[PDB]
Amino acid sequence: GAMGSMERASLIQKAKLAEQAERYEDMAAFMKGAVEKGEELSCEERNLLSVAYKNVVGGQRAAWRVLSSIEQKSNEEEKGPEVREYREKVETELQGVCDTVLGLLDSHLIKEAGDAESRVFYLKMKGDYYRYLAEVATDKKRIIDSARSAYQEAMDISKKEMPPTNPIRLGLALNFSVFHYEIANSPEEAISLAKTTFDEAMADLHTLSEDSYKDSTLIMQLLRDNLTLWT
Amino acid sequence: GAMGSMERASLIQKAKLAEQAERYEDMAAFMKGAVEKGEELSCEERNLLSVAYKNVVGGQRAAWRVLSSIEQKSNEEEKGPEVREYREKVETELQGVCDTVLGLLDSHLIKEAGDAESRVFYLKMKGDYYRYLAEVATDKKRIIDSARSAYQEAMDISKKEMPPTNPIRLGLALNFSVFHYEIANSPEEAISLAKTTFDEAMADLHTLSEDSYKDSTLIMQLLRDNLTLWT
Ligand SMILES: C=CC(C)(C)OC[C@H]1O[C@H](O[C@@H]2C3=C([C@H](C)CNC(=O)C4CC4)C[C@H](O)[C@]3(C)/C=C3/[C@@H](COC)CC[C@H]3[C@@H](C)[C@H]2O)[C@H](O)[C@@H](O)[C@@H]1O
Ligand SMILES: C=CC(C)(C)OC[C@H]1O[C@H](O[C@@H]2C3=C([C@H](C)CNC(=O)C4CC4)C[C@H](O)[C@]3(C)/C=C3/[C@@H](COC)CC[C@H]3[C@@H](C)[C@H]2O)[C@H](O)[C@@H](O)[C@@H]1O
Ligand SMILES: [Cl-]
Ligand SMILES: [Cl-]
Ligand code: NA
Ligand code: NA
Ligand code: NA
Ligand code: NA
Repeated sequence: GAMGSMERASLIQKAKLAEQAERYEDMAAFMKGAVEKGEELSCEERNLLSVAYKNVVGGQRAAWRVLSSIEQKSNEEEKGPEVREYREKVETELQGVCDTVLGLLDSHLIKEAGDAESRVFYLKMKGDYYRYLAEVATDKKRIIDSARSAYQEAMDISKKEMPPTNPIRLGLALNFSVFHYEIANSPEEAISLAKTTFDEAMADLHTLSEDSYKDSTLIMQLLRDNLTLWT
Repeated sequence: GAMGSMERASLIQKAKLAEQAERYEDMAAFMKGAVEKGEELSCEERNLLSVAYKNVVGGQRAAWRVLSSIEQKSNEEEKGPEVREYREKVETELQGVCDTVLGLLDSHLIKEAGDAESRVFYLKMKGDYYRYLAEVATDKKRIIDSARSAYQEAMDISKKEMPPTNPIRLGLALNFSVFHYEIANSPEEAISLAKTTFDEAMADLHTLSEDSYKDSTLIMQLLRDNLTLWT
């Protein structure tokens, strides 16, 4: 790989610089290089990995949605193949990034993660990137099943090993509920998961750390925001 | 080039789609392909070209400024070569984009542009991209002279052939005044140019078209904003 000649510590340092400069493609490349050094990632390093790729795919998803919207309208004046072609171009790029992330998770990170915090983190990521693949799929069924199984394994571990207000547990439940509502045609499951997650976190807030209070209350607010939209 | 197999009209269509999707790197590549078909660009097509590359280089400049700021602080604890290396990486990418734009202007567009509107537009772009090169240069003098000479030729034509409220004339004067203030160590020239430009546009506003009123009043407001900051 192009990062093979750079020190692991230098890759981490440059990932943090790329984050400050909002250079997320660079940031992802540095963190991919770090993962490929073969050592486990720390808590801080996992966050760098997830933020980098979340921002890269987030821009691709937003662009794909704009183009798909134009395409669907155009099939409601004929203007030729260009809209479809360019949507397909963005879609292929998006799929390539998802495949890259899923490859890192499957080749390096999930196998070696034993602590609940790392294992749930990586399984959530796996569910997230299969979900992004599902959004553009038309073996959609197989991709949806892959996302569900990854989220479900993460859920089983998080409920057994983490308190209800743990930010990773909360963010996993948020995204799994969105999967149910938006992807899997299961709005009732989505609502039930979001409500039980929120309610159980409320009663646990008297154990929540000052250092994670900001993250967890934010995610709790996103759960409430979705419940208000869905009900 | 990679766009050589695509119809000119398809490249223009996809540039407009890329703009709607905020995919400016794609947008620039499509417009570069269009320019390389060898035909002159229309007014609308020139705007697509300039917006695409302005957004690409704008993100590079913002990232370069963040990294340079970190670098300059670090030379006020030693942390090794990484900040300099990554700043150099972004800088080289930025210079490559500027060189690409300047190459398109010099190989295709400036020679064939005879109408005042196209010729002033392209000469302004030439000044702009030399200015972006000057911001990171440490043959800085030669680059600064190249920007000044391009802006000056554009200024001479615009005052001879365009009314004072023409948006291209106004935007050229805005950017040349910023060049004087920020690049060329000539704040008094910057202030004088901005003030005479603003004053002469005010007295011409009774000829300004309804269709260009929005563009010109916007640029006039930017001139006033700079005058307020500078005085
Ligand atoms: C490594 C350095 C950097 C700067 C990149 O870290 C970024 C953040 O990383 C931790 O937050 C993570 C985190 C957040 C929280 C919600 C950000 N909170 C706020 O906006 C509060 C208002 C102030 C969103 C991210 O996408 C990130 C890394 C991702 C996930 C997500 C990861 O699923 C695989 C599960 C939940 C959340 C969990 C993992 C959260 O714990 C820190 O705690 C935060 O301070 C910090 O901003
Ligand atoms: C081709 C399609 C697209 C959508 C890309 O066009 C974009 C714009 O292109 C023309 O505006 C150009 C223009 C603008 C104006 C100021 C945008 N105005 C507003 O925000 C008003 C509040 C509503 C900034 C750009 O960077 C662009 C293309 C660039 C320049 C600049 C080019 O130096 C080489 C000189 C001035 C300005 C001149 C050239 C202006 O005329 C239109 O008139 C605008 O409607 C339109 O938004
Ligand atoms: Cl395409
Ligand atoms: Cl680097
Ligand atoms: Na090493
Ligand atoms: Na077409
Ligand atoms: Na043709
Ligand atoms: Na270092």
